[PDB]
Amino acid sequence: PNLVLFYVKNPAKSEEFYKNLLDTQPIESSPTFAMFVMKTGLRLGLWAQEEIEPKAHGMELSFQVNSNEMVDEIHRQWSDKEISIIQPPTQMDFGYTFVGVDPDEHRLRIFCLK
Repeated sequence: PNLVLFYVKNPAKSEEFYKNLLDTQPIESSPTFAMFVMKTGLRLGLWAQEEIEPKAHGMELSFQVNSNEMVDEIHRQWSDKEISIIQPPTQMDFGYTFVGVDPDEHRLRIFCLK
């Protein structure tokens, strides 16, 4: 479920960098997003900076969950825990999502894919 998200200026060029670095093909690529999955299991996404909401000022630690209801449930838990939230549950083009931040402004995203 875990996914490291890097904001990138150009997903096409970033994807080539990582394909070369990792000597691995991305499992998915597009003009706006590419995803690499490590044999070890770590998942790395490269996401066009211009596509990010909330607007990007350079990465996120993200958690993929099973349904929109699970997204809402975690949102409730995080509110109860007093975790700063910078984007409430929202229908984006790729699915349903919200984002919090830690005490050092690292973004933490929960999402369920369409």
